[PDB]
Amino acid sequence: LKVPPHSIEAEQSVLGGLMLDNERWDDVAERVVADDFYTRPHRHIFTEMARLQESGSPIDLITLAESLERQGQLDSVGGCAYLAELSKNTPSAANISAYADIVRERAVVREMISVANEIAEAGFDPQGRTSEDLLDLAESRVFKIAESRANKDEGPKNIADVLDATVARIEQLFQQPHDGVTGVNTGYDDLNKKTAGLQPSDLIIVAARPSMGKTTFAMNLVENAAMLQDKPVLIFSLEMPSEQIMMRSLASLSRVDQTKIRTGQLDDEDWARISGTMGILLEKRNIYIDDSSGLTPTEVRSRARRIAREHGGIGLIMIDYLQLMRVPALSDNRTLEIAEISRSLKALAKELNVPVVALSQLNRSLEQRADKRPVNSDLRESGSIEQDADLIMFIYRDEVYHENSDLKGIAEIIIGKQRNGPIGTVRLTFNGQWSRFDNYAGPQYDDE
Amino acid sequence: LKVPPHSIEAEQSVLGGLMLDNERWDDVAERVVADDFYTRPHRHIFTEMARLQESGSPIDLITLAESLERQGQLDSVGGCAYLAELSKNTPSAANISAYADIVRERAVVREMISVANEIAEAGFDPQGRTSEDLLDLAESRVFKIAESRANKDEGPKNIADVLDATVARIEQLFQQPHDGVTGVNTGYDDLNKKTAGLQPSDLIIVAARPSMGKTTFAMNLVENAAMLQDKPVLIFSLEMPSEQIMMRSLASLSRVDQTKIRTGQLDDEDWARISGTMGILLEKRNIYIDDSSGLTPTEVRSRARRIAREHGGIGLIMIDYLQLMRVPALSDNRTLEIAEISRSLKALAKELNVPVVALSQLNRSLEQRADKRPVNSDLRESGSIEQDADLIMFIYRDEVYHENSDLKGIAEIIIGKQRNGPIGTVRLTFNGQWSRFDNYAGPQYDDE
Amino acid sequence: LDLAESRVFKIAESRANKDEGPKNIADVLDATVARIEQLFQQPHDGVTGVNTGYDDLNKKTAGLQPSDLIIVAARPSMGKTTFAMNLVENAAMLQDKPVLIFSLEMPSEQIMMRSLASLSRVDQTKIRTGQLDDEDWARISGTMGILLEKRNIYIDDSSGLTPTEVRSRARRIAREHGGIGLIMIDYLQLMRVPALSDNRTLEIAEISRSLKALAKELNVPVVALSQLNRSLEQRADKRPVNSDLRESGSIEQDADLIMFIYRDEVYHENSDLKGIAEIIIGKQRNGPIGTVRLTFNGQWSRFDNYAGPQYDDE
Amino acid sequence: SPIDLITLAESLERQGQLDSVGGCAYLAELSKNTPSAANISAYADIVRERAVVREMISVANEIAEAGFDPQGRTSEDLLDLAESRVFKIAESRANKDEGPKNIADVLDATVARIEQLFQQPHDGVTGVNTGYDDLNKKTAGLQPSDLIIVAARPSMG
DNA sequence: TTTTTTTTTTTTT
Ligand SMILES: Nc1ncnc2c1ncn2[C@@H]1O[C@H](COP(=O)(O)OP(=O)(O)O)[C@@H](O)[C@H]1O
Ligand SMILES: Nc1ncnc2c1ncn2[C@@H]1O[C@H](COP(=O)(O)OP(=O)(O)O)[C@@H](O)[C@H]1O
Ligand code: ALF
Ligand code: ALF
Ligand code: ALF
Ligand SMILES: [Mg+2]
Ligand SMILES: [Mg+2]
Repeated sequence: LKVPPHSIEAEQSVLGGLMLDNERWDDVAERVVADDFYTRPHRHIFTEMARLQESGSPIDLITLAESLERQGQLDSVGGCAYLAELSKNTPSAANISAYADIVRERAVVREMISVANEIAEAGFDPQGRTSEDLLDLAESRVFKIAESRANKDEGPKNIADVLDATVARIEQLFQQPHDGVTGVNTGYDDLNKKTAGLQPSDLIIVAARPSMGKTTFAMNLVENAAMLQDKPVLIFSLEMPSEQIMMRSLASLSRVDQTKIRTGQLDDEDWARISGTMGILLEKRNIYIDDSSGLTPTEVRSRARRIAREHGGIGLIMIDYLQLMRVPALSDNRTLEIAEISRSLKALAKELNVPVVALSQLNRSLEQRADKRPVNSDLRESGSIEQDADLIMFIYRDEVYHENSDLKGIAEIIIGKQRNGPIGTVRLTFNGQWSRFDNYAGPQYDDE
Repeated sequence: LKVPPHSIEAEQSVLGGLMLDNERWDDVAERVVADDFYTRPHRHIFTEMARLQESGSPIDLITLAESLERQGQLDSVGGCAYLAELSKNTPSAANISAYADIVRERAVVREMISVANEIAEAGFDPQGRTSEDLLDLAESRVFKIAESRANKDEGPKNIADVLDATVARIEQLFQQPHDGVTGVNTGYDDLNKKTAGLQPSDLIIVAARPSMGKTTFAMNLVENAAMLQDKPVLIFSLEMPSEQIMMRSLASLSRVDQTKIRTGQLDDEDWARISGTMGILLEKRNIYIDDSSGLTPTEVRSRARRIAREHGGIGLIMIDYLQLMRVPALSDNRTLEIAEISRSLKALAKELNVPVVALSQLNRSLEQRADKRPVNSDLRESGSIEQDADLIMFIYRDEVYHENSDLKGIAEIIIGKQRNGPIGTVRLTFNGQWSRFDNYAGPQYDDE
Repeated sequence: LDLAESRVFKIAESRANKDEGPKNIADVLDATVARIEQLFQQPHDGVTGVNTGYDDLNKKTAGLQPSDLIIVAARPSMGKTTFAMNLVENAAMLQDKPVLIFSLEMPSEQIMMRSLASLSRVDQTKIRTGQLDDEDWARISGTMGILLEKRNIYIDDSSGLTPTEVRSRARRIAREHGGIGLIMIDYLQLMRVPALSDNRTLEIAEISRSLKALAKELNVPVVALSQLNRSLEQRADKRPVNSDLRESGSIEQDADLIMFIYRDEVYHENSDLKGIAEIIIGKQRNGPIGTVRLTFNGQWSRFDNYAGPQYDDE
Repeated sequence: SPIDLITLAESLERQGQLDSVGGCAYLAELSKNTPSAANISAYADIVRERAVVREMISVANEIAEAGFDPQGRTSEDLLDLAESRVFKIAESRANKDEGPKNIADVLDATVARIEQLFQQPHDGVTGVNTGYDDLNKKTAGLQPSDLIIVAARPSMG
C-alpha cells in the first residue's frame, strides 16, 4: 500500500501560519490552492480561509471555527481542538512560503503519479485506440505538467519590431545615444551597452589564453565596479597572492609603470599618485580579497555569506580561477569536479543575486586553428562550464600571435554567449605599461 | 494479477509461418524484434532464427532445434516437441504480417505500461531529486517510446508510382498559368526565364567578391519574392545588423539614397516614400529577421520550422552568410564544418520544400586569372558548397576592376550551376546609390 | 608436441580447405572451363554484361559485367547524374531484370523528370514549366505507357543511407524479383557510417569496400557516383584523372571501371567540341583505357552515341 | 531553505533517512535539548577537535598495521606512506587562516610592504640576480615564491 | 569519463 507522497506537517504548518499571520496569505495564495492539500479536512479549512479572506474577514481561530460551524463542516475537521493544534504546531509563520512551496511540490508529484496511473490504465485497456492515440494521450497529459517551463523568444523578431527599432535609432542618431545601464557598471561604454552591466544572479565566465590579461581585465572590472558602487566586491585570488593583485590594482589606478612599483623605483609624482590611490581605496573599503589556495565551493559560499551578512550584500564576486577549485569528493573525475564547481558557483550567484566573474582557461587546440579567435567550445571541460555560464567573454589579442599586427595595443572582448543579449566583438585599448584596459577611441570597424 | 497485455497466438503464428516460409522473414524482420515476444522462449527462438538467417541457412524445425541445442537452449524453450507444436499450429504464412504487427502492438503496449510504472515509482520516491528532474525523466521516457516506433522510410518505390506522382504534378503545373515561373517569383525577367523562379526544396547559392553588392541582390530578390507571395520570408543576416539590412531594403524600395537614410537626411518626399513602404510592410507582416551570428544549422532549422508551423509554410529563406555559421562539433576542421553546414541547409530546404538562398564568399586566386568572371572553383572553402548547391549565381562587376569598362552600371549574374536548366549570363542595372538591381533594358548581347 | 600439432592439423585445415579456404587449382580450372563453355554455348554480340546502349562504350567495356564496381565521376554540372540515368534507362529497356536507384542527391521527382525528358527527347524546361504541346504530351504518354509496361525500375530517395541499409534493400529487391540487373547509387559521399564518422577517409573507404562486397555478393553491376576535387581545375589540362576524386584513396583502389566525364565546352566558351562530352575510361581491370565521345543534349538531358568524325587517340 | 525541525524531517523522509536518524521524536529531542546557539562556535570547534583526534588515531592504527604487515613493501615505502598520511592531516587544518577577513588590515599590510620594498634602494634587481643585464631588467631577477619554466627543443642548451 | 601524445590519410590555402 504505497501511500501517495504528501506532507501532513507542511499542510499543518501552512494552516497554522495562516491562522497566525493573515498578511502572508497572498504569498501562499500564489503558490498553492485548496486541492494541493492531501488531506480533505485541510482542503476544507483552506477553502474556508479563502472565503473569509475574499469577504475580508480576518483569519483567526475564532472566526474560522465560527465559519466552519455555520457550514456544519467544523465536526469534519475536528473543532476548536484540531484548529488550535494546527495553530500550535507551527514553529513560525515566517517560513510559510517554504511550506507552501513544499506543498506545491507534493501536489505536482501527486499529479504526475495520477497522470502515470491514467496512462498505464490506458495502456492496459487501449479500447481500440491506436498506438499513436495512446502516445498522443500520454504527451498531452505530460504537457500539462510542463506548463511552468515555456520557451520565451528564441530570436525571430518580426518586421514591425525591426521598423520600430530602425525608426527609433534613426531619430536618436540626432539625439543622445544613451546606453541604458541597469546592471553593475563595467566601466566601458561598449561593454556596458552590449551587456547592460553585470547582471545580478547571472554567471559570467571570462576566458582567455594565459598572459592575455584575463586577471588584468577582471581586476579592472572589479575596480571600476568598486569606484561606481558602494556595495562591497569580493575576489578569490587562488592563482596569485594578494600582494601581486594589489600591486596590479594600484598600477592600473595610478596609471604608473607597474615595473617601477614592483621594483620600488617610484618618483615623487608617482609616489603622490600612489598616495592618492591609497587614500581613495582606504576611503572606499568596498573590496575584499582572499588569497586562499585550493578553495572548495562550500568554503567560498560560506565566506561570501559571511561578508554579505556583515555588509548587507556584495556588489561583485570574482574567482581566479575555476580550474584551481577543489572537490575532494569528485577528485576521481576532473570533468565531474569542474561541472559540480560550476553548478555550485551558479547556485551561489543566484542565491546571493550578485554578478560572479569566475575565470577559466582554454585547451591548446585553439592555437591549432588557422584563426585563433576563441569560441565557446575552446573552454577546458567546456561540457559543463558552457552550459552553466550565462555570459561568456573571451579575450583575444592579434598582436600576441602576430608581431606585425596592425591592431597593436588593441584587445578584443568577444561576448560569445549571452542569454539576454547579443553576442559579438568589442575593442579596448590595452596599456600593458599600466596593465589596464580603456575604452577604444579608435576608428570603428564594421562588425562583419 | 494484472498481467501485461500479450498475444501468444500471434507469436506462435509468426514462428510457424517463418518455419514454413523463409522468404517472409523480412516482413517479420521490419515489424518485430526478438525482445518484443512476451515469453522468453519465443525471444530465444526468434533470436536463433535471426542467427540462422544471418548465416543464410534455411530456417526450419530441425535447424532451429539444433541451433538452440548447440547453445543449450533446446530444453529451455520446450524441446523439439514445442517447436513441432508451433510449426503444426500455424496453417499458413499469408497473414504473417498481421500477426507480426499484433506482436509489435502488444510489445509497445507493454513498453508503455513499463514506462508509466517507472514514472509512477519515481514520483513516489524522488530520492532527493527535484520535481523538474522527474518531469524531464517522464518526458524523455515518453519520447523514447514515440521515436522507437519509427518506420520513417518510404522504402523501395516502384517506378509506376513515381511516374504517377510526377505526371500529376506536371498536370497541376500546366493547369494554373504562371508565365513559366514555377517557383516563387524573383522579379527579374531573364532570371525567371533561365530558372523559372526559385523552385521548392532548392538550396540556391549567390556569391560575389567584396564590395560587389553580394547582399544587395539577395535583398532585392527577397523583396520581390515577399511582395509577390502570401507566404512569409525569413532572413538570417549573420553578416550585418538588422538595422542596416532594413535601411538598405527601404532605400531599394523607395529608391532613396542609402547615404541619406544612414545619415538621416530625409526630406518630405523621401520621408513620404519611406512611410508608404512602412505602411506596405505593416500591411504585409510577412518578413522575419534574425541577426544572430555563428548560428549552427540546427538553430536555422528550428527557427525556419517555427515560421513554417506558425504561418503554414515558408515562401523563401535568406542567409547572409554561410561562412559565418559555426558547428562546434567539427569546429577544428573547417572543411568538415562547411560540409555539415551545406548538407544540413540542403536537407532543411528539402524538408520544408522552400528555397533557401544562402550567400558565400570567393577566393582571392580568382583575381590572378586573365578572366575575372567567377567560376565554382573560386569559392572560399569550396569543396562541398558547389556539390550541394542547386543553382549558383556569381555576381560580376567589371566596373569595380576596370574604370574603363564599357558596362558601367551593369552587373552580370553568371549561372555557374543549374541542375534543371542551362547556364549563361544575365545583365542587370545596378543602382549602388539606391542599393538595388533592376532588369537590364539596354542593348542585348547574344551569348557566344 | 609435434604429435599433438599433427593431430590438430588433421582436423582444422583438413576440414577448412574442403568446404572453404584455399581452393585447389583443379576446381578453379573446372569452374573457368565451365564458364568458358557457357560462353561458347551462347552466341552473343560480344556485350557479355548488361548492354550500355552505346556503341563505343559497349565495344570498350563489353557491357556492364557482373560483380564489378563502376565509378562515374565528374565535376558538378557535368551530367554525371544525367549519364548515369541514361545508362540505367538503357539497361532497363535492354533487359528484363529490374534495376534499383538510390537518389540521395535529388528527389525522385527531379530524376523522373530528367528520365522522361531523355526518353521522350523533350526539353527539360518545358516539362518543368508545364509548357507542353500536344505532341510533347503524346510522347510523354507513350513513354509512360512503355515504363508502366516494363515495371522493372525502382527508386529510393532516402537520405543518410548506410551501406548496410543499401545491402538490406538490395537483398530484399533481389529476393522479390529473383535478382537485380543493375544497381545505381547517387552518390557515394552522401552515405553514412556512424562508426567511422570521426575520420571521413575511413568512412569513405568502408563505404567503398562494403559496396564492392555487395556487388560481388549479388553478382550484379553497381554504378556508384562520386565528385572530384578542385585541384583538377588548377592544372593547365582540366581533363579529370584518378587523383581528382574527393576522398580519393580507397575509391580507385576498389573500383573496377572508372569513367570521368569531361566537357571542354564548359571551361572553353569558344570550344570547337560544343555538344561533345568525353567519357574517359581511366581504369578497366579487364580491358583498355581510353576516351569515348558522346553527344550531350542538355535540352533533353540525354547522352547519345557520337556520330561525328572519329579523332585518332594520341 | 530554512533549517528547521519540520523541513529537515521532511527532507530526510524524502530520502527515506528520517527513521535512520531516530525519527521526528529524535529530531524534537535534539531541538529541545539545545537552549540557545550562542556557544555554537565552541561546540563546533569541540566536534572538530574530536574528529581530528579520531583521524589521527585512525592514521596511527593504519601505520601500525602496515608495519606489522608490510605485504612486501620496504621500510622506505611505509615511512613515506606515514609521511603522506601525517602531512594530509596537518594540511587539513589550514581552515582558520587564509580568508577574506576585514580588508582594511590586509590593504594596510600590503601598502606597508610596498612602502618597505620602495625604501630598500635596490639596483633594479629585487630578487635572485640572473647575471644578465637585460634579463634582470625585464624580470628584476628570479622573484621569491615564483615558478620559472625554461623550455626549448633538446640540444638547445 | 577525460586530457595528451603523435602517427596516418585527406582536404584547404
Ligand atoms: N611592464 C609591462 N609592459 C607591458 N605589458 C605588461 C607589463 N606587465 C605586464 N604586462 C602584460 O600583462 C599581461 C598579464 O598576464 P597574466 O595576468 O599572466 O595573463 P592572464 O591573467 O590573462 O592569464 C601579460 O600578458 C603582459 O603582456
Ligand atoms: N534546358 C537545358 N538546356 C541546355 N542544357 C541543360 C538544360 N537543362 C540542363 N542542362 C544541362 O544538364 C546538366 C545537368 O547538371 P547536373 O545533373 O548537375 O550535372 P552532374 O549530375 O554531373 O553534377 C547541366 O550541366 C546543364 O548544362
Ligand atoms: F596565466 Al593567468 F590568469 F595569469 F591564466
Ligand atoms: F551537381 Al551533380 F551530380 F548534379 F554533382
Ligand atoms: F633535453 Al637535454 F640536454 F636537457 F637533451
Ligand atoms: Mg592571471
Ligand atoms: Mg547530378
